[PDB]
Amino acid sequence: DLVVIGKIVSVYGIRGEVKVYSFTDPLDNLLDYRRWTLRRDGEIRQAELVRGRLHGKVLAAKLKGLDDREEARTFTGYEICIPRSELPSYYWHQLEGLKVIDQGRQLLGVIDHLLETGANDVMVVKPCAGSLDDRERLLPYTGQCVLSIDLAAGEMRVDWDADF
Amino acid sequence: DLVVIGKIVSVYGIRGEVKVYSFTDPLDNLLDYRRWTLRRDGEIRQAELVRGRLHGKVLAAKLKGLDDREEARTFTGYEICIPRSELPSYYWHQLEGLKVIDQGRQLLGVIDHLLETGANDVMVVKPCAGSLDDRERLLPYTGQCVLSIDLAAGEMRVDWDADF
Repeated sequence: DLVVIGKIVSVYGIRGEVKVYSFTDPLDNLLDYRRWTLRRDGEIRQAELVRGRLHGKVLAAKLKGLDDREEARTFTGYEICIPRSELPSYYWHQLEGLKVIDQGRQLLGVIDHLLETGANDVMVVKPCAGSLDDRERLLPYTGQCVLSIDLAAGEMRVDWDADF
Repeated sequence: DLVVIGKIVSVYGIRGEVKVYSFTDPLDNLLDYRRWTLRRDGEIRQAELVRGRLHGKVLAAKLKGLDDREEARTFTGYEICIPRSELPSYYWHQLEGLKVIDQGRQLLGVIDHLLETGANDVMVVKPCAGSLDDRERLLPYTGQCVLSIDLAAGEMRVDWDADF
């Protein structure tokens, strides 16, 4: 009952961080799991996430006791796993009213409501008085799109083309 | 029990087609539903899809008896709905071995297997002898990514940045 939330694919920098693709929704949610079960070719192994951040749409992660680029190379190809049970088992109504802001810092609007679609949920983004324009938009609730959600601040960071 | 599979957002051309965002996975799967239940501001209404196609990541759709741009404008803002029950209620093993080809026609590889992630499933794309390069890739199984799947042909069309 191990599910895969990301994968270590290269190194980042020379002080031992690794480059990681994330499979979580929001994208940055991977950084909320301190205890990484790494698995490669049925070789299992444990790691602790000290800290990390996004660089575009990939992540850089600092693992405890991994302090140079050369040891870090050897982490390439490890799936980052966790027990099924450690997943939540958000509400739609918690996302309503969040300001939606694209990677260029443009305010696209506020989430008015969500739609069930038979695949990913869609967020209906309504323009407001400070919005970039007048257009309603419909964004998929996935990590390719939703990068970060801060409920306390009322903000969401997304990767989305405002022309689209 | 109506779910929303897409939305009519503008007109396309002058012969009465409409421009449609799709919420289906694969993106083009919307074109497989002939009978559209259109809903706007709790005003319900029925439409028949004659034919359509993708233009980039939006669709153009021809509806029966909608034959000029000016009537078509009045369709703007209709959600395209279907009964919950008309959704399938693919197998992972059916996607294995499909050739994965990006919007520029580059062969990224074949799907080796799929991963359960706690959010969208991920496709592990392995390079083969005709692949663009040597790199394994990990693509999200969503409509933002998967545009078209043809099992009989053994091909899948995706929107994905091969540099990523």
